[PDB]
Order: sequence, then C-alpha cells, then structure tokens
Amino acid sequence: ANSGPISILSYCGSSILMTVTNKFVVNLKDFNMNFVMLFVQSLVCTITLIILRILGFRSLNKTDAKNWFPISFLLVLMIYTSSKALQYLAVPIYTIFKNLTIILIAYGEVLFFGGSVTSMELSSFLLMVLSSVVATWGDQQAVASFNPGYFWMFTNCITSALFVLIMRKRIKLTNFKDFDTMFYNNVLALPILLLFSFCVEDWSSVNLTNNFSNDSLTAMIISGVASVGISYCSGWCVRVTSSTTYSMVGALNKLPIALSGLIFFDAPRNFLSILSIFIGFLSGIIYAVAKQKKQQAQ
Amino acid sequence: NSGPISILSYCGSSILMTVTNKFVVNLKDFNMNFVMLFVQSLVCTITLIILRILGFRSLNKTDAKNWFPISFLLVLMIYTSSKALQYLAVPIYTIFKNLTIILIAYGEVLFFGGSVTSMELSSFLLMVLSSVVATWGDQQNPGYFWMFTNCITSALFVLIMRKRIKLTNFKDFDTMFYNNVLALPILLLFSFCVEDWSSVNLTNNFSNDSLTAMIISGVASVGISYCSGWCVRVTSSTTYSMVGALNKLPIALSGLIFFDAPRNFLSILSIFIGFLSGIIYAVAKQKKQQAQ
Ligand SMILES: CCCCCCCC/C=C\CCCCCCCC(=O)OC[C@H](O)CO
Ligand SMILES: CCCCCCCC/C=C\CCCCCCCC(=O)OC[C@H](O)CO
Ligand SMILES: Nc1nc2c(ncn2[C@@H]2O[C@H](COP(=O)(O)O)[C@@H](O)[C@H]2O)c(=O)[nH]1
Repeated sequence: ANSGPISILSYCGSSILMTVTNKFVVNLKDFNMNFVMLFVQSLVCTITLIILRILGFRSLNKTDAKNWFPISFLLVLMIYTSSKALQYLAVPIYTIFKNLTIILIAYGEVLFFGGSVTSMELSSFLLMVLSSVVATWGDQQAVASFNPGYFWMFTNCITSALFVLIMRKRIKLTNFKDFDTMFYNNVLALPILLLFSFCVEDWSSVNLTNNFSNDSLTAMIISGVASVGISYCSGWCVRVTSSTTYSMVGALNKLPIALSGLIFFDAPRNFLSILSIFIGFLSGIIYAVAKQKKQQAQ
Repeated sequence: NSGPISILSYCGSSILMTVTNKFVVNLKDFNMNFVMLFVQSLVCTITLIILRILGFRSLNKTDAKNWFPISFLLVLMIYTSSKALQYLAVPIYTIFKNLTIILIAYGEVLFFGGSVTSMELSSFLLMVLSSVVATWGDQQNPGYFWMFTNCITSALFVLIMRKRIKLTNFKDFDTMFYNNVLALPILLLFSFCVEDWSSVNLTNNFSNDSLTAMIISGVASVGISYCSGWCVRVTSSTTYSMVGALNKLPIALSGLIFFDAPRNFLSILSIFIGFLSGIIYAVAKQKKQQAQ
C-alpha cells in the first residue's frame, strides 16, 4: 500500500503545495519570529495527529523519546544553521553547497548501512553540482563579509546530513511507521523550537507583541495545515527510499517550480539559468537509472 | 614504447613548448599564424628525413589519399580554434574544449566500441566542473558558431586519425611524417585565403630575427609532434584529449608558485578540481582493465 516511488510523488506534491501556500495564500511569509511560526506549524501537526488517533495510528514513549531527542534537536539546529547561512550567502550559492551535501550524505550512508556509491550515482551528484553552479553562473546575488556565511553553511551541511542519516537509522531500528516519525518530530520539536526562539529572537511586549496580530496568526495555521503535507512525506520518503534519495528529490523539487516560473510568467530569463534546469533534469534521469542498475544487480 | 610512457612524453614535449613559446621566443603573437605553422611543420619534416637516412618510416600514394582528410581536419581544427578565440574568452573556450572530451569519449564508442564507464563519465564532469569554476573565477556571439565548429573538427580529427592509424598499422614516425608533410599544402592554402600578403607591409614584418624565432619554434614542436600520434595510438583518442587538457593545470599551478601575480580562491579551486579529475580518470582506467 505505501512503499516505493509513491512516496516521491507525495514529497513533491506536498513541497509544491507548501511552496505555493507560502507565496500566494499567505502574503509575505517572511515573518519577524521564524521559530515561533515553526512552533505553530509543529503544533498544528501535533494537534492534527491526536484528532486522527481518536478516529481510526502513532505511539508515545520514554525510551524512544531519549533516542529521538537528538533527531529533533538536529532538525531545529538544521533550520537554525540554514537561516543564518542565508543571511550572508545568496540562494544560488546556498544551493551549491546544499547540493554538495548530497555527496557527503551518500557517502555518509556508506558509513551507516553499507550501500556503496555506484559510479553512476556519483555522476548524478556531479550533475546536480554542475546544475547549480551553472545556475549561479547565471545570476548576480570587509574580509569578514563572506566569512560568517561560509561558517554557517559548513555547519548546516553536517547537521543536514546527521539529521537525515541518524533519523533513518533510528527509524529502521525501531520499525517506526510514518505517523510515528511524523509525531515524534513535531512533538519533540516543540521544546527545541521554543528554546531557539527565546535564544535568538527578541521578545518585547511593547513592540513584538503588536507585530503578530489576528491576521498573521491566521497565516500560521494556514501554513501549519500546509506543512502537514511535507511533514508526513519527508519521513515516509527517507524510510522507504534512502537518505540520499530524499536529498536528491528535495534538490530536484525546486526545478519544476523554477521551470513553472519560466512558463507561467513573463519575467526575464537566461540561457545559463534555463540550462541549469535541464542539467538538473539530466541529473535526476541519470540517478533513476543508477537505481535500476543497482536493484537488478543484487 | 607503449603505455603510460607516451603520456609522460606528451607532457614533457608540451611543457617544453610552453616554456619555449613563453621564454625563448619574445612575443610569438605573430602577424601570420599559418605561416609559422608551415615552418613548424617544415622543420618537423626535414628532421624526419635526416633521421630516416640515419637509423624509420614510409612514403606512399594510397596512404596519402586516406591520410589527407586527417591533415585537413587538423588545419581546419586550428582555423576554427583561431576564429573561436577571436570572439570568445580563453576560460570559456576551455569549457567547450573540455566538453569535446565527452563527445570524443562517446565518439570512440561509435568508432571502436569501448563503452564509457560510469566512472569515466565522472572524470569528464569533474573536468567540466573545474573549468566552469575557473571561468566563474575571472572577468574576460559570433564566436559560438566557431566553437560549435572547433568541437566537431577536434573530435573528427582525433577519432579518424586514431582510426586510420590502427587501420594501416602506422607507427609513431609514420604518423608524425604523414601529418607534417600533408599539412604543408593545406597550411599555405589557408594562409593565402585568410592572411594578408603585402610586400610593402608584411614582408618587413617577418625579418631575419622573426624567421629565427619560427625555427626555434619548429625545433620545439618536434617533441609534441611525435607524442600526439604516439599517445593517441598506444592509449586512446580520449586519453589524449584528457591528458591534453590536464596538462594545462601544472602550467597554471606553476605560474602561481613561480610568480607574484594575483590569485583567487576560485582559481586555486579549479586547479585542484582538475587534479581530482585526473585521479578519478586514472582509477577508471584501472577498474576498466580489472572488470574487462
Ligand atoms: C564555491 C564552491 C564551488 C563548488 C564547485 C564544486 C566542487 C566539486 C568538488 C569535488 C567533487 C565532490 C567529491 C567527489 C568525490 C570523488 C569521487 C569518489 O570518491 O570516487 C570514489 C568512489 O568511491 C567511486 O564510486
Ligand atoms: C550549452 C552546452 C550543453 C551541454 C551540457 C551537458 C553537460 C552534461 C554532459 C553529458 C551528458 C551525458 C549523457 C549520456 C549518459 C549515458 C550514461 C552512460 O554512458 O552510462 C554508462 C553505461 O550504463 C555503462 O554500461
Ligand atoms: N522530515 C521533516 N522535514 C521537515 C519537516 N517540516 C519541514 N521539513 C523540511 O522542510 C523543507 C521543505 O519545506 P518547504 O519550505 O519547501 O515547505 C525540507 O528541508 C524538509 O526537510 C518535518 O517535520 N519533518
């Protein structure tokens, strides 16, 4: 019923459904306090599941909690490094290193389970690296100006890898089914999200209390409802496919949306940018073949 | 003489010519390019005849008609490459020059059959990555038509030569003599059609001293002349094109060690990326032998 390439279509739809909700349904999703919006998003996911539990799928522990706590902490730290990385580094460049993380994750999966990287798989990762670089090569955007941004990207790559890798390990160890992975991420996320909000954001009743009104709160539940899509499908994808497949599909997801921006809109375009897009598609096609050749072998 | 010996040889004769063109001969950016190559090949032919009568090689009529397309592929290869570079920056010219290694490699499958390893393709992507990064680390349309034409005449040249070499059991020396001899007439046809010949002007431009430079350039080109046909023969049309583009890197790393010119992190990256590419290529050859 739920295994194989079906999960990939879900993560994509829920990413696309979530991409569209933040840029159209929610006008200006560039909030003042990012960690509190995510705390609501995870609270919507939490409330949602308990209602579904009393109409039917998930469990609550003390041993699984002590083993899942690092995953949620990596998750939240993963977002914290990604936010601080993007304050100083332009998105196309951020994508470069975010596509380069696919390579260490792939070789990170070798050191966790054993599935060696096929020669054909590596060509894909080089193609996704190529694709972004050509896409940046087609774009615009003190000594210590570059400097802070590259530190935060290095730490995001390692928490992005340790997050998807160590989650997948504890999933297959405790036979977590999709719903438990979803429940344990959003619930154990609430506490680490609140610690990250108080540590990084400024809480002032005279100022920031007025900034989140009746209308913006409506935005966070709308966004939390959208985030129910991707929340379930990330842990489903990583479970049935791999930590590297999830990393690749996530990198691929951005392309059709960017290609949508090329079809559905009359904004100026670049050959180098249009190239990067089909280079990225060339990347995914080479990857899927790499998968068929691996499966038929053993 | 076979194996990785040809590869070290091609490197030495390239490195020697790079130094000779950049040190011994002051300003080799001459007025008439195909006339310099005609002397360069004129020196290479003379050298072979003296060597034959001291020892070598053969001279035919059937082989000439089959080697003639290879020579024309060469002279046109230079012509498009000159015309490519009139409109395109060197770093980009190299991007496309590296992209030809891919079609040359898949060109060998359609010419001989030895399929492209998945690991071999990674090396070619790494070489493309490297150059794109080297271009991304720099400053500076009709040139693109001529690059599309330099790429195909570079591939048809390297493939058909390696094909006719293996077809007529040409040895290194026969390949050297046939290339240098049959280029002479096609070089002169190309100079007369493209360069401006004026006694009142350009006859003064090639003096006794510049003529001395073209002969110094000719002695240097004997090295790379022998090793190109030796390398393509004992290794491959693809290994030749990889060794050729990889050669540019130690010269680039040389300029960074031996000179105080400005450098960029992107530049140093591209070089070590190119080195990683050679290493990956070296292994894919090892694994290709062990599997097949
Ligand atoms: C601003 C940044 C610009 C960034 C520009 C991109 C840099 C790409 C560098 C390296 C390739 C990635 C590592 C590839 C590792 C080599 C392959 C390898 O390990 O091959 C043996 C393998 O086990 C056989 O399958
Ligand atoms: C403006 C310039 C546009 C060009 C830019 C494109 C850059 C990517 C290059 C080549 C893709 C190669 C496609 C062919 C992939 C075949 C894979 C292969 O040969 O695999 C080995 C085989 O399975 C063993 O049996
Ligand atoms: N697995 C997992 N990933 C999440 C969760 N919520 C959001 N994501 C992350 O959200 C990103 C895609 O979300 P987007 O901003 O496009 O809606 C991915 O990096 C994905 O890992 C969650 O609870 N679990």
